[PDB]
Amino acid sequence: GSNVNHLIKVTDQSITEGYDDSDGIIKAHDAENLIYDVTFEVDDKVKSGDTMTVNIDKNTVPSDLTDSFAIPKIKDNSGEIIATGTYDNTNKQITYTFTDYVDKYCNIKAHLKLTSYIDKSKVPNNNTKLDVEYKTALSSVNKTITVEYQKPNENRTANLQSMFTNIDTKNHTVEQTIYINPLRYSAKETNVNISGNGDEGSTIIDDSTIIKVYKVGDNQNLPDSNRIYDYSEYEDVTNDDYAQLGNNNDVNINFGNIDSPYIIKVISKYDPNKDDYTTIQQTVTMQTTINEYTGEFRTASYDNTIAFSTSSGQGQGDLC
Repeated sequence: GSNVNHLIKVTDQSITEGYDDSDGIIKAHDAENLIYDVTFEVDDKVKSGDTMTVNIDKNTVPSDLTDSFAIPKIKDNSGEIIATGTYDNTNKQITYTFTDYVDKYCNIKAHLKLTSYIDKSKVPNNNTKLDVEYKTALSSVNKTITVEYQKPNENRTANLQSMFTNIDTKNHTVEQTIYINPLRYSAKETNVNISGNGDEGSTIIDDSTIIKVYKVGDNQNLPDSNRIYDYSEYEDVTNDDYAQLGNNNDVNINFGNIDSPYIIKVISKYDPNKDDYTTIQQTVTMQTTINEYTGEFRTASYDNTIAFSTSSGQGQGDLC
């Protein structure tokens, strides 16, 4: 069992954006993934137990919503598994190890369509030019792309932005990181209503929802990636006496008069057994009173929608 990269002949690779209308730009906040397509031959000499490698770009992860990601097993229309693979996140490398298969078939060949996303931990700033590099064995291919993030939606003092940062499909939960008042306006009587009522899907807002609120210090860092990797850096201001569930699968949060931005970390659950409007969706709305003489107020909204892309590997061969 040894590394057989030298016995692997890549016949065609290609890096691709998952969206046909943003070239050179990845809408990291629109779930635009990167696509790595590669085809390669596997020498007859390779044997059951041997391993090979595939490198996704250093600034990307197999998924932008989980961690426990599987690498597509390499199979053929026959059902037999040709090779399975593990993934090392420190180096962003996949390692496929061949099965009995390479001892039974000859003139073997396979193709991979590996999907990937921008690793926000490595790219937290809007407009970050990168030279991504994908590689299968000894053949690599490059591309130049610019990462772009969302801007906050606003109206008078109301202004926010959200993004899903994690999903537990095994336990039916989703993490939404919300930025309340990122523009530092003086927001009077701010109220944030979080809802499981989406127009295309939903989540469940109830007494099992975990809500964490943090205050962003004066000129403290607020990554355009819209994902917080180490919450310990911020002043925790949670206070459930200010969070009252609503009458409509929602929750209200009284922030009173604020001048700083806050981060709201929400963990909610979803029902995986719907027959329609099956998409996981959650909508945040920020309300503020913009007139002390009229009691009049303005809103700003932001919603999110779980969106993924799957990877895969097909192969084939001739009996020896």
